[PDB]
Amino acid sequence: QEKGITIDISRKYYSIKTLKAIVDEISANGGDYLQLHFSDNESYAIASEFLGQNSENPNSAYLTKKELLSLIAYSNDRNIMVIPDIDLPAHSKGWLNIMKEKDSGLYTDIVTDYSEDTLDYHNNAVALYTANQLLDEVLDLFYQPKFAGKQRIVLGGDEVPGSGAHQTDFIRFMNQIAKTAKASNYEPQMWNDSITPEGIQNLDRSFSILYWKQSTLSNGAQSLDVQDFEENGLSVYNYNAYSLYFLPSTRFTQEDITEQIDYMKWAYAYNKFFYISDYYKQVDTPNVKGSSLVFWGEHANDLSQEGLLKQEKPLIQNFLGL
Repeated sequence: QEKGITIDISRKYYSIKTLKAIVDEISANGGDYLQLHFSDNESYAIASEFLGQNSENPNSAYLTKKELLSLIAYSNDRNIMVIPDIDLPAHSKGWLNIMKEKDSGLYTDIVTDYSEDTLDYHNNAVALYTANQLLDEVLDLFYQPKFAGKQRIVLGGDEVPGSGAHQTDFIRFMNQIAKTAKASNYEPQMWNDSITPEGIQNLDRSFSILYWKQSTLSNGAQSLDVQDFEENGLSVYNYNAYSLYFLPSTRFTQEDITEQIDYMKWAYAYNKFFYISDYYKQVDTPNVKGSSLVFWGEHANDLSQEGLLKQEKPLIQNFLGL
């Protein structure tokens, strides 16, 4: 049973010092991985040659290449694998908006008709070609020889518009970017929520699944659960959107953080998943491989770096102990 911490840096800048401090806590407590969620609607938060984010000076928009590589090395030195999390096709407004500036011709050819935040996953060649360039860069940057044959990448797949009604396009798109990952010897991962019973039969079985919340179909019916992923030979990680999602904010006191700990102490188990009918449903299938606490950044706008650590370090310690 692996344990990970997931940090959203797309929504919130963490300095290299803060991130190494977090890695220290992970290390001190026996964690296995740090998932770095760096591409979302608000920003693409690491250096990128493809996107023109080439500054080698620290800044407040993105980690430099040297900072990032340093973070990965620091983690690997403590036997902690770093998992890139780049979100496709949706949650893409950060990098798409860069493409709109950098090459507006190409932008028109890759963006969905009605969602500025979504790449055209509808059988669009130029869109896949563009995404693959960006993925190639990521898979290279995140290369970790100390974990060859164990590397994973999160490719997104959450909250994808049109996916219920165009599931065939969606699954074909995810399978295509999974090939890219697999060609570099990475295991591809995606969130659970946009895969429907119609789509699962066709999803590449190399995928493992980050299970945050059981979906409801358009029509009202309950969608895939962990047992359904089991039946399709798909491994699952518990990312329970109640017990394992936390949003740091200056609106919290330390006593509020203790109540969060107290809550997580009874709500969290590695195999208690967020089902429609039961928020902390214990599932005992053999395809559960671990769990992650996730720190989303939407509410962290003017938290100081110290304040980030004040909230996060206690929650990391507790989670990695339970």
